[PDB]
Amino acid sequence: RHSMDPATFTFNFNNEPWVRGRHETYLCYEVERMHNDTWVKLAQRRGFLANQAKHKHGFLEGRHAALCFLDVIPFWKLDLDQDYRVTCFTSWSPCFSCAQEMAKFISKNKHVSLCIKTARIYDDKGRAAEGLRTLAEAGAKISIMTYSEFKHCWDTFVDHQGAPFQPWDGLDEHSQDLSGRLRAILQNQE
DNA sequence: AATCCCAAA
Ligand SMILES: [Zn+2]
Repeated sequence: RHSMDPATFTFNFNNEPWVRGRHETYLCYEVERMHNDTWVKLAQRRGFLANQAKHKHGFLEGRHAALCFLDVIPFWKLDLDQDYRVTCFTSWSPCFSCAQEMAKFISKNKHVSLCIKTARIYDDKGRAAEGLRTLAEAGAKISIMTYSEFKHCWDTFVDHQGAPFQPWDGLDEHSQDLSGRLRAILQNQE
């Protein structure tokens, strides 16, 4: 569908750090090109997707959202001569294995600056922290989604039918708590 | 300390 279901958005992008029940991953993405020394939004290079769930017919092994995203980039046929900025708004941050695959991609495509903005930090059974450091080392800009970024995704990716963004309880405090943990992860303190 | 986990009951 063209726009995300609002209940799906609200459920999946809730940023209570230790909340239960989020066993899917959603990813919104947008692309900019550097032109006349400023980033310009590519209107048709944006969208959203979810993970291919384990046991889904036609993909019984599943496919994480980040991988599904890297899968669409070649079809953009990005000019190998231009600089691009690709921003992903992820409900869960990348697992170790998908962090490594994203790090390989930006190592191989130096004309792409990747920004990952995540609602929640995915622990990956203690393995994600080193994955995120490795992704940052490769040049990705990783941050915790804030109020204005949730609102941006509501306004521009969600099928809101005119309804304004309604922040959930604790959004800012959750964002700030996650930002401290992300900094600790990226500084190798966690 | 552990919480939490692109599910599994
Ligand atoms: Zn993954």
